[PDB]
Amino acid sequence: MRYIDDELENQTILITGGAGFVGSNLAFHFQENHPKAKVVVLDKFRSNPSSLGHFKNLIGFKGEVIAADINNPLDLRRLEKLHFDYLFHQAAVSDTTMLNQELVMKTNYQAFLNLLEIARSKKAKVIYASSAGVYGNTKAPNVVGKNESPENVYGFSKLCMDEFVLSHSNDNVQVGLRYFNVYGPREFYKEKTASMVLQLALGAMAFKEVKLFEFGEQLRDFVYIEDVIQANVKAMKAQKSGVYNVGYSQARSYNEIVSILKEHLGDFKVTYIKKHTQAHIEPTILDLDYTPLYDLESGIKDYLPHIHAI
Amino acid sequence: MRYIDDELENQTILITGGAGFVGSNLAFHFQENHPKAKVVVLDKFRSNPSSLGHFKNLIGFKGEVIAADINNPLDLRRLEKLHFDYLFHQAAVSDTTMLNQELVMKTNYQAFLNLLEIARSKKAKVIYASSAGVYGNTKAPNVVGKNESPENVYGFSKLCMDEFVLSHSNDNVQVGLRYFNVYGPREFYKEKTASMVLQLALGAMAFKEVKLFEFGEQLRDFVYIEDVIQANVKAMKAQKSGVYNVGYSQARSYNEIVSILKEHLGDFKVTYIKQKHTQAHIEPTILDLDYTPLYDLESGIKDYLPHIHAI
Amino acid sequence: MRYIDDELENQTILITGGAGFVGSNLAFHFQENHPKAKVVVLDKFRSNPSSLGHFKNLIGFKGEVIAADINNPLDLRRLEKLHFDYLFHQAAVSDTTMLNQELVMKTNYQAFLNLLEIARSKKAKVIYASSAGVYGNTKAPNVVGKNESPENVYGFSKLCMDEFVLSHSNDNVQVGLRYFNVYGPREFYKEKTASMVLQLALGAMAFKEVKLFEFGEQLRDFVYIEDVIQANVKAMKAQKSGVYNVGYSQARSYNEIVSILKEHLGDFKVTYIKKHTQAHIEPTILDLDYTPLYDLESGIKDYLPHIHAI
Amino acid sequence: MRYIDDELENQTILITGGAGFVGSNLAFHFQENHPKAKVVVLDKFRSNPSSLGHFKNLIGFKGEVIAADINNPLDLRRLEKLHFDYLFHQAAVSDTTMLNQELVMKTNYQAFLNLLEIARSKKAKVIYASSAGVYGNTKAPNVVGKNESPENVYGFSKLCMDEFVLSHSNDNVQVGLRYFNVYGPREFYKEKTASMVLQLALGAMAFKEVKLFEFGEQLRDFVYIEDVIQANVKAMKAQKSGVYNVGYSQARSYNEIVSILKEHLGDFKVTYIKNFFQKHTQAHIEPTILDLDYTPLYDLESGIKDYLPHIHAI
Amino acid sequence: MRYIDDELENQTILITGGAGFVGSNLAFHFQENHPKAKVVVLDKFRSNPSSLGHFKNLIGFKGEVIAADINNPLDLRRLEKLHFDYLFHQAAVSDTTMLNQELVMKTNYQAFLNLLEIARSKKAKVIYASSAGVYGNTKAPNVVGKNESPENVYGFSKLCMDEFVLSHSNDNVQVGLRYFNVYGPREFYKEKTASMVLQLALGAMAFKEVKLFEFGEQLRDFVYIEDVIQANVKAMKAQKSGVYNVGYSQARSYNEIVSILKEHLGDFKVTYIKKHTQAHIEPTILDLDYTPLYDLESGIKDYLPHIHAI
Ligand SMILES: NC(=O)c1ccc[n+]([C@@H]2O[C@H](COP(=O)([O-])OP(=O)(O)OC[C@H]3O[C@@H](n4cnc5c(N)ncnc54)[C@H](O)[C@@H]3O)[C@@H](O)[C@H]2O)c1
Ligand SMILES: NC(=O)c1ccc[n+]([C@@H]2O[C@H](COP(=O)([O-])OP(=O)(O)OC[C@H]3O[C@@H](n4cnc5c(N)ncnc54)[C@H](O)[C@@H]3O)[C@@H](O)[C@H]2O)c1
Ligand SMILES: NC(=O)c1ccc[n+]([C@@H]2O[C@H](COP(=O)([O-])OP(=O)(O)OC[C@H]3O[C@@H](n4cnc5c(N)ncnc54)[C@H](O)[C@@H]3O)[C@@H](O)[C@H]2O)c1
Ligand SMILES: NC(=O)c1ccc[n+]([C@@H]2O[C@H](COP(=O)([O-])OP(=O)(O)OC[C@H]3O[C@@H](n4cnc5c(N)ncnc54)[C@H](O)[C@@H]3O)[C@@H](O)[C@H]2O)c1
Ligand SMILES: NC(=O)c1ccc[n+]([C@@H]2O[C@H](COP(=O)([O-])OP(=O)(O)OC[C@H]3O[C@@H](n4cnc5c(N)ncnc54)[C@H](O)[C@@H]3O)[C@@H](O)[C@H]2O)c1
Repeated sequence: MRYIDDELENQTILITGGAGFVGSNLAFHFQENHPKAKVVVLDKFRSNPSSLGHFKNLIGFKGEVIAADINNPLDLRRLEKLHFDYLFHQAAVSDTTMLNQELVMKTNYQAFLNLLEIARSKKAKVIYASSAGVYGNTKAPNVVGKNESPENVYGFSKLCMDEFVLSHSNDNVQVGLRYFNVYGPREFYKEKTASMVLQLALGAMAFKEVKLFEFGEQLRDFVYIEDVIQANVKAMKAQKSGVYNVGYSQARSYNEIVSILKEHLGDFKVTYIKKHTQAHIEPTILDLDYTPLYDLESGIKDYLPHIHAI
Repeated sequence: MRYIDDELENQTILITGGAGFVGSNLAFHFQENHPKAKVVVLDKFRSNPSSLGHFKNLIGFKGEVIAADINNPLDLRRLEKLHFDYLFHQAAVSDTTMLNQELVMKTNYQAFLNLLEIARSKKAKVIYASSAGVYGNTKAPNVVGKNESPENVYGFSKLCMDEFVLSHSNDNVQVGLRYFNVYGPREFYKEKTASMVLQLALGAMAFKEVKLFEFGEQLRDFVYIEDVIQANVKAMKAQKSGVYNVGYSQARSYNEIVSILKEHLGDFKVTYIKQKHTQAHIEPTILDLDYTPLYDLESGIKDYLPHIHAI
Repeated sequence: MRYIDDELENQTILITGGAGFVGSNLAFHFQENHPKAKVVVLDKFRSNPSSLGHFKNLIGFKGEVIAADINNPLDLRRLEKLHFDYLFHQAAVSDTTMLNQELVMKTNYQAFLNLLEIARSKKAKVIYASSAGVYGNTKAPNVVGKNESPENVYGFSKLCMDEFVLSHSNDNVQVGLRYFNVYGPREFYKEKTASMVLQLALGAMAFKEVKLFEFGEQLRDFVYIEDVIQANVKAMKAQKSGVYNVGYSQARSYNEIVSILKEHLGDFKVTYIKKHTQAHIEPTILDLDYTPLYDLESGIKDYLPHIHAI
Repeated sequence: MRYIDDELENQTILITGGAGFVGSNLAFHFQENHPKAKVVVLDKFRSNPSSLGHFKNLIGFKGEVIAADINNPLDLRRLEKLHFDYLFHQAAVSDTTMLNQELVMKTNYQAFLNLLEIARSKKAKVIYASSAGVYGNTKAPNVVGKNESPENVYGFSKLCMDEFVLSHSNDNVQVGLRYFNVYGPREFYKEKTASMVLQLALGAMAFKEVKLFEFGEQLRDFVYIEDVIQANVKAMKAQKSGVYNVGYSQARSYNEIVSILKEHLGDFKVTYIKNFFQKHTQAHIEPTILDLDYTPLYDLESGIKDYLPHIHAI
Repeated sequence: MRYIDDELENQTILITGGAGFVGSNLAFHFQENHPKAKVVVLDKFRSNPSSLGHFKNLIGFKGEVIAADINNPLDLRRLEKLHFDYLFHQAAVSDTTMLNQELVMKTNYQAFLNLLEIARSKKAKVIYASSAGVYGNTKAPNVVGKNESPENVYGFSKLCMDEFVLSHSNDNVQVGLRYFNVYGPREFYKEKTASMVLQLALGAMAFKEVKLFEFGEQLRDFVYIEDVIQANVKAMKAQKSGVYNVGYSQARSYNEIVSILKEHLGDFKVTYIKKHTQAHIEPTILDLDYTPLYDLESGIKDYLPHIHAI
C-alpha cells in the first residue's frame, strides 16, 4: 500500500541493514509499491552475536545487494561509486551481544557519521533508525527532547546520532526515527532479540506454555512493522531535518499480548517468574503526516499468519 | 570437439577458479580446441575447506597461471594489467565448509561485482557460473525467473549474482549459467563435495558396497561436464546479457546411477540409511545459446567411468 | 559557575577522553556555563583495563560526540576535518592495567604529539592533563621543574608531555596541568582506580567498615574536580605555554577523609592492613589566576550527595 | 674459476635466496671470480619449515645483504630503488613443509612474476631456478618440453614459472634453469632436505651405519653445485629467453654414492628399509650445451670427492 | 667532559635506542656537555625479551622523546618530519631473546637501511653502533676487515650494517662503531644481558658470593661506557665514512674484575662451574682521535658508586 503518491520513478534507494528486520521489510515495500525505484540493499550479512542479518529475509527480493561492512573503509569507499537518491540507514548492532562499549559506538555512531558524509556529498536525503532506548527508564510518555537518559551504550549511541543531526540540521535533510518495540514479519532471525509478540506467540504455538517475568503487566508501546514502514516512506518527503518518535503512541502490557494471542491461538499456560514506554507522536504526525494504523490487535492479527509458518 | 566455428585466434581467455573442476576442464577445452586463443587460468589454489582448487587438475596445461585471491585488492589491481577478451568466472566457495554467511557473500558475490567492473572497463564479455541452488526446494522443473527460493547462503549468493546482471543487463554482455549436479573428470579433488556419480562409482569400485540415503530415488538433473563446457563456449557468442539453466533437462534418480553403474562395474552392495527434485527447464538456453546437451546419465557415466578407474 | 567572563560565543571546544572523569565533567561545565560554545567530546569508549570511559558519564550531554581512538591514524585524519578553537586533552591510559611500557608511551605521549601537531596547524589553543605522578617519590611540596622523578611509565609519559611542550613553548599556546589526587562526580566508572574519598565513602556506606593501609595517615593533596575544572577554563586564556601544578596545595591524610566522612556518614569500622604530595601552586595562581576553593571538607561535602546514589 | 671471460666490471648482481644453498655459493663465486661486480644478496632469512636460509652460508661474504620477503609489497617496492644489471632468482619454498598449495604458488610463482616485472622495467637480465620436479614420475631422460607432469605443487609452481617465461620470451631475456638433485657445500642448513650425498656421508661419518630405502638403487641425475654455478654464469650471456635442464646428464644410484663414499670413508653399515614407488631422472642436456655452452665437469665421483672435505667439518 | 670543542649550538641530535644503555648515557652527555644542541631521544620502550629500553635510564633528561618503533613504516614516515643534523643509531635487539633469525635481521639491519636513507636525504651525519660480535670466535686482536666470522645472527646483522656502509661509503658520512663488552651506568635494565662487571659486582654486594664459569680467566676487552661516548662524539667530526673498533684495546680476565672488585668490596666467595677479544684500535685513534681512558680499574672504580645504589 503506497504511503506517498510519488512514483519514485528513477530514484535509487539505498537501505543499509537490508538483510535485517526493518531493512528487509522496507526494501520489499518499495519493491512492491514503487516498482519504478531502484532498491539496493546493503548488509554485512550475519557474522557467526554481532550482525544478525539473514538472506532468508530477502528471499523474494528482485532488486540488488551490496555485501559490505559499514566499518570497512574499503567498502565505504567503493560505496561512493554508487549514485543513490535516498539512504535509509537501518544497519546497527544487535543489543544481544552488545558487550564492548567502544565497538557499539564504532558501528552505531562512527560508521553512521561516515554515511552521513557520503550522503551529504551525494545530496541524497537521509532517513535513519534511532531508538526509544534513548529514553532509558524515564517517565512515559516519551517525548523527543525530554528525559533522554539512556541506560545502555546501544541507547546512548542512538542518542548521539540524533544529537549530531540536530547540531547539523542544515547540512542535508536528515530524519531520525525512534522506534518503540517493533514487531512483525522478518524479525525471526533476530533470534532471542525478536519481539515479545513473536516470542510469546511461538511459545504458545509450541510448548502451549509461555513464560513471562513479574506479572508481565509492564507497558511497552508496540508498533507494527507496517507503521514503521509508513514512517520511513513519509519521512523521505521531509524538507527539513528532525528526529521523531515512531510508535503507536499507545502502551500495552505483555498480558494484553497473551490475551489477544489466546483470542486467536486458543488458551495456553501462563507461567511467570520473578520501564514504561509510550511514544509522544504529535510532531511526527505534524511533520511527517505519520498516522499509525494497527493497534496491538490489528498488529497481532496481521502478523499471526506468518508466525504460523513453523 | 569445437562448439563454435570461431578460431578465437588472438583472443585472451581468463578463467577464474581454473584450478577447480569446471574451470580446469574449460581451460583444457580451449587449449585443445582453440589452440590459437590465449588461455590464462586464475586461482587461489587450495587453502588448507574454503578453496578446493588443485594443481593436479592442470597437469597437462600449457597455457599460463595467475596465483591470486579474488578478494585481495592487490591481486585484483594487478589483474587489471592483463588484457583479456573473455572472462569465465568459475571461482567460488566450497559448499562443504560454507559456515560463515558473511564470507560466502564476500567471495561469491562481492568479489564477483569487482570482476564485473574490471571486465566492463576492458569491454571483455563475461560468462559466469551460477547454480541450480537458487531454486532451493521448489517444484521442478526449475525455470529461471520462477521459484528461486535459496535454502542456503551459497544458493542465495548465486542468486544475487544473477539479480545483479539482470539489473545491469546493458553494462556489458554478461551471461550467467545455472549448473545442475555436474559430474565428470577433474571433480575428484572437490573431496566430499564431488558428484554422486563419482561418489557411488568409487564406493562400488572400492568397498564393492555403496551407501545411499532413504531409498536414494530422489531425482537430480545430472549434467555431464562436457555439456557444461558446451554451454560456456556457446555463451561467449551471446550478444546480450542473460541467465540460463544448464542441465540435461532430464531428472534421474540416484538409483539409476547405481543401475547404469552396475551395468558397467558389475554388481555391488546397495546399503541404505534413513526432499528435493531438480530438472532444468532448458528452453531459453537452447533458444538463446544454441545449447543442445548430449550425454544422458548413461552416455555420461559411460564416458566418465574410464577416468574413475584411475585408482 | 563561570570561571571566565568570556561568552565563548562561536568557539568550538574539543575534549578528548570526554567519556572519562575529568573530561565529562569539563564538557558539562561548558555546556551549562558557556551555552554558546560548541562542545564536542571525543573518546574510544571503554574497551573490555585500557580505556575506562563510559557513556554513563555523559548522560545529560546535549553537545556532540566523536567515537575515536587517538592512536588510530584514520580517526586522527578524520579529526582534521573538524574545526575547533580549543583542545582539552584529557584522554590517557588507566594506570590500573598499565602493564606494557611501550603502549603507555604510544597512547599517552606519541598520540599526544600528533594532537599537538593538529592543534598547531589549526592554531587552536591546547590545554592538556599531566600528572603529579611526574614527581614520583620525591620530597613535598612538589614544584614544577624540581624533583620530577617518575616511578612508573605512566608518570614518565606525562613528564615527556611537559618536557616536549616546554621545548616547543612557542609552536602554539600549550598549557599542561599536573593534577594531584582528583575526586568528585563521575569518577565511579574508573573502577578500582577511583579516588580514595570515593573508595572509603563507598565502603563506609556499604559494609559500614573501611580498609586502609598502614595507619592510612599518608598525605595526598586532594583536589576537588571543580577546582580542576577552574584550572582548565582559566588555562584557556593563557597567552603563553607552560606547565602548572593543580591541586589544593594542602596535603591531607587518608584518615582526615575517614574523619570528615564519619562527620557525615556517622561512625564505621576502621580496619587497617600492613609518598607525600602537596602542590606548590604559586605559578599557577600567578599565571592562570587559579584560586582553589574546596578543601577536603568542602569537597567531601559537595561530593557526598552524589556518592549517595547507590 | 671464471666461467666467462667477462670482467662484470661495473655490474650489479642481485641474488634472491642468497642465504640459501645455491644462492650463497653463487654469490661467493662472483665474489671470488668477478671481484669488480657488485654482488647483492637478498633473503627472508630463516623463519622458525618455510624459508631455510641461514647466515652461516654467508660467513665470508664481503658484498651486501638485503633482508626482504619477496611476498612483501613494501620490500619489493623498496627493492625498486636498487639498480641491478642481473637477477638470479634462487628464492623459493622448502619442499620439506610444502603443506598449503596456495602458499607455495604465492611465493614460488606469484612472487616470481613480480620480480620479472621489476627486472623487465630495469632491463636487467633474469636467470632463475626451476626444477627437475616439473617432470614428476615420467620416463627418463627428462627433456624440456616433454612429459612435464609435476606430482606436487612445488614441481607445478616451477613449471608455471617456465610456461610463463616461454609465453613471454621477448619481454626480456629470461633464462630458466631446471636443477636435478644438486649437492655440494652450503646445503647443510636445508636440514632434512639436504642432498642424499650429504645425508649418507653424514650417517656414515657419524653412526658408521646408513639407512636407505628399497635397495636404494633408484637413479637420480646428481649434479655438483659447481656445475650449477657454471650454468648460471653461462646463462647470463644468453641473448634470448629459454628454459634448460641442468644436471650432469648421467643418472647414478644411491648405491653408487654409498660405494664412492666407502672408497673414501672406508666401510660402514648399509641398512635398508621397505615401503609404483619409482622415479628415474637423467637430464637431457643437449640444448643447454648448445645454447649456454654448458659443459658439466664433476661426475658423482669428482663431486663426492671435492665435497667430502667440507662434510668432514663436524 | 667535552670531547670536542664544538658548541653544537643549533644542532639537532637524534639518538635511537635512547631509552637503552649507551643511547641514554649518550643523550645525557650532550645534555650536560653541549647544552646548546637539541637532543631528541627515540625508542620503542620495552615490550614485555625484545626491546630492553627503560624510562628509568632517562630520569634526568630535559630534552625530548619520540615513542617509535623503527620497524613501523608510519613511525618512520612521521620521523621524516623531524629535522636533525646527526643520527646516532643505537637501537637494536637484545641478544637475550634473539630467537628468530629473520626478525633480528629486520630490526637490526633492514630497519637500519631505512634510517640510512632518511639520514642521507636530510644530509645528516650518521654514527651507528656495530659490535665486536662480527668477529665471532676468531684470533685476537680483532682487526676490522679481518676474520669477521659471526657465530650468531645478531653478530651477522651488525656485520651487514658495516658491509653496507662500506659499499656505500660516499652516499653520506656514515661511521660504524664496533663496541667490545661495554660496562658502566644505565646497563642495569638490560637484565641478564648487563655487563659481567655489573653482574659480578652485584652478586658480591648481595650474596657475598659470585658464580663464574670454567676458571673465569677468559679475556674480554672491557671498555667503559665513557670511552664509548668519547668515540661517538669524536665520530661526529668524521669527514669520511668508516667502521672502527672501539674498546680499550686491552683484554682482561673475568678474574681481574673479581680482583679489582675485591679490592673495593672486600672479599667474597668465588664459586665456579664447568673466546678472546682485544680491540685493534689503531685506525680509530688515527681517524677519530679516539684515545680511551679508563682501564678495567679506572672503569670499575668510577662505576662502583652507582652499583652501590641498591
Ligand atoms: N525493536 C526494534 O526492532 C527496534 C527498536 C529501536 C530501534 N531499532 C533500530 O532499527 C534499525 C534496524 O533494526 P532491525 O530490527 O532491523 O535489526 P536487525 O539486526 O534485524 O537489522 C539490522 C541489520 O544491520 C546489519 N548490520 C549490522 N552490522 C553491520 C555492518 N557493520 N555493516 C552492514 N550491515 C550491518 C545486520 O546484519 C542486520 O541485517 C536499527 O538501527 C535498530 O537499532 C529497532
Ligand atoms: N556440481 C557442480 O560442479 C556445480 C553445481 C552448481 C554450481 N557450480 C558452480 O560452478 C563453478 C565452479 O564449480 P567447481 O565444480 O569448479 O567447484 P570448485 O571447487 O572446483 O571451484 C573452482 C575453483 O574456485 C577456486 N577459488 C575459490 N575461491 C577462490 C578465490 N577467492 N580466489 C581464487 N580462486 C578461488 C578454487 O580453488 C577452485 O579451484 C562455481 O561458480 C560453482 O558455484 C558447480
Ligand atoms: N583523576 C586524577 O586524579 C588524575 C591524576 C593525575 C593525572 N590525571 C590525568 O587527567 C587526564 C584525565 O583523567 P581521568 O580522570 O579523566 O581518567 P579517565 O580514564 O576516567 O578518563 C580518560 C578518558 O580517556 C579515554 N581514552 C583512553 N584512551 C583513548 C584513546 N586511545 N582514544 C580516545 N579516548 C581514549 C578513556 O576512555 C577515558 O574516557 C588523564 O590525562 C589522566 O591521566 C588524572
Ligand atoms: N637439488 C637442489 O638443491 C634443487 C633441485 C631443484 C631445484 N632447486 C631450486 O634451486 C633454487 C635454490 O634452492 P636451494 O638449494 O638454495 O634451497 P634453499 O633452501 O637454500 O632456498 C633458497 C633460499 O630461498 C629463500 N627464501 C625462501 N622464501 C623467501 C622469501 N619469501 N623471500 C626471500 N627469500 C626467500 C630461503 O630462505 C633460502 O635462503 C630454488 O629455486 C630451488 O627450488 C634446487
Ligand atoms: N652494550 C654492549 O655491551 C654492546 C656491545 C656491542 C654492541 N652494542 C650495540 O650498541 C647498541 C646499544 O646497545 P645497549 O647496550 O644500549 O642495549 P639496549 O637494549 O640497552 O639498547 C637498545 C635500545 O634499542 C631499543 N629498541 C629496540 N628495538 C627497537 C625498535 N624496534 N624501535 C625503536 N627502538 C628499539 C631498545 O628499547 C633499547 O632502548 C646496539 O646497536 C647494540 O647492539 C652494545
